[PDB]
Amino acid sequence: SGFRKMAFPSGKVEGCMVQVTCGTTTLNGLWLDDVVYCPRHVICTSEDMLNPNYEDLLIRKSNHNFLVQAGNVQLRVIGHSMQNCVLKLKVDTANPKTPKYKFVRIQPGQTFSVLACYNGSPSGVYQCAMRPNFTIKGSFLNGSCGSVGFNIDYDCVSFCYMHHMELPTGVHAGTDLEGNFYGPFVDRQTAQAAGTDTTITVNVLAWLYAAVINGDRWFLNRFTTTLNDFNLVAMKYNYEPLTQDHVDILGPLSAQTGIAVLDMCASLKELLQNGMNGRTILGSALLEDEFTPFDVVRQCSGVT
Amino acid sequence: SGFRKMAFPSGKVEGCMVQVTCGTTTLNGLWLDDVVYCPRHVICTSEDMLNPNYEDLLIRKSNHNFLVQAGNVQLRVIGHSMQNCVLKLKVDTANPKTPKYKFVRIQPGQTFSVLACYNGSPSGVYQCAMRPNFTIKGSFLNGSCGSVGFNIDYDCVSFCYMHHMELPTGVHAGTDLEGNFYGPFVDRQTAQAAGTDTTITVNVLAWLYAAVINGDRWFLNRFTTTLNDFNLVAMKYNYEPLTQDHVDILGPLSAQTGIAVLDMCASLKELLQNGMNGRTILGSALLEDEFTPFDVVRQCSGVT
Ligand SMILES: *CC(=O)N1CCN(S(=O)(=O)c2cc(C)ccc2C)CC1
Ligand SMILES: *CC(=O)N1CCN(S(=O)(=O)c2cc(C)ccc2C)CC1
Repeated sequence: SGFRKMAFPSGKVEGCMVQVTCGTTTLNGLWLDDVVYCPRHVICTSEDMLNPNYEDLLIRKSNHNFLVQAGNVQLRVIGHSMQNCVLKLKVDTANPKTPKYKFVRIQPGQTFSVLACYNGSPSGVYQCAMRPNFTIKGSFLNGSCGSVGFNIDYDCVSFCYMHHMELPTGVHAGTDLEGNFYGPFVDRQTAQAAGTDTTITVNVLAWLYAAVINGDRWFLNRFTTTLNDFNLVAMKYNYEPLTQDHVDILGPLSAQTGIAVLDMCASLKELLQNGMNGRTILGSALLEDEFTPFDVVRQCSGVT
Repeated sequence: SGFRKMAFPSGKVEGCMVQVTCGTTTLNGLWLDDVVYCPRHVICTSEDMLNPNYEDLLIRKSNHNFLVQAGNVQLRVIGHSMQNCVLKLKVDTANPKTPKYKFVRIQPGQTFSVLACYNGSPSGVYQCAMRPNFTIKGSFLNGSCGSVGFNIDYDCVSFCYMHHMELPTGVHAGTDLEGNFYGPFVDRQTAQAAGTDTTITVNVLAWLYAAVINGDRWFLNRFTTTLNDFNLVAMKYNYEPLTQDHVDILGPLSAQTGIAVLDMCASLKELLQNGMNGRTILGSALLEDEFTPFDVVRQCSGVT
């Protein structure tokens, strides 16, 4: 029993972290086979970041300008290219610790683990979600860029995030490993505001299932609702509209608990309308929305 | 910017996890040099657990009864001994992935990372604290026992916890790596109730410093207090009495923020007396007490 915000074991990703330096800028790269992936803003001076022309900045950079270091051993760069907002540095050595891996572009509401690194060295691991506004709520200081977000399916690491940006509101923006930003964000120091941080309804419901499974049940009530009635309440409280797809995804948690998805919706409806009244659910005083239905099943069943 | 419940990178510990089976019971062992550490209740039938005599149960066990498996390779057991509530299984092979390590018995209020494992395979990593009642609030299913808690100082893993027990209230009890339980808990299926779960005052104050550092400042007020006045309020709300040692430990966060420890105490006092009034601090609706002052400095400065 017990339910905790859990990250994937970071070992397979730790073995892929290197340091990349172009001139005076140091950040993290991801070393997979004979390619090191890193944010293209490694080629910028802070000056450049107001309105950088990356193609033009890149022309001034040669292979030998990209200093790549795995622990205390230097990698030889034999090629470099820009793909969207990332650089791919071809090195002469395949990373011997390359795990089985995929690159996946995740949907908003999907969760992943971040290995926060500085100078290619891991500092820690935490769980994130891609927010509906395509920000993530991270812990990233100067030097953390190139830190990656990932899921693990048994032995295969699916890399979904590379850290690039902090918005003036202290939320985080970045790319998939093909260098395409999540949402409308750009690697430029400009006016970029996050849109509404909407709550991931399907994740809250999953987490309410996790609570019932782990003995926290005070918020169960005698009510039910409909998708359309619940969605009137979702709208008011800036929650994602709940769809039949979301209902279908909650099926297995429904089955195991014997609580109909729409009855749990009626519990969430009452919690939205009445608050927690100073009570807690799985050690939280607000409605947690960074566990997926998959995350709840995984943790509640002890998958490895 | 941003502040997250962060675990240590788990790689160094992942390389130490094995599976231990005695008869029908499978749990996790920790493989360091040529010794595998595991809970002694691996020798029990569920029947035994009502009132086990471990010395007498152990007499029936030989080296060859302890099946130790690192991934898909079997380790040869050449000796076994009971130290308090753990077994030490001597194997003929030093773990080649043994990191630099120490065993440390932590004090209540100290934090650590747990690598949750099942059948010697890592499922995930989360941050815990040793609670003042010597429980931890974990995520542990059947098969998770032998999962360990640890801190990392640069390259040295300090193992502080091995998971042994769930109390009927769904909180967790276990041992240091010398097999001594934290608190009054025993590896017997009996009436064991946790005492008062008191809030770690010094950790809450640290986390209030983390909030100010990361821009959450609405709870700062025009008041100060004294240790004795604050402690009257701590008593009422089941918070640990704040000591000059705690004040001294908060010194560096005091220095960096320019907020006197006792002024922050007055903010915490008002939050205890008036609640959050539906507001949040670093994404929380309650007062977080599982970050140490050390944890805040570490995360806020990007140590690796
Ligand atoms: C995330 C991360 O490590 N970084 C992104 C933000 N920069 S920066 O904008 O401070 C910067 C400074 C300098 C001197 C050159 C280039 C950049 C982007 C730090 C790195
Ligand atoms: C934490 C963990 O993995 N375990 C502790 C609790 N036991 S048990 O009490 O269910 C048990 C069952 C059997 C059949 C033998 C011995 C024990 C302790 C499961 C393991």
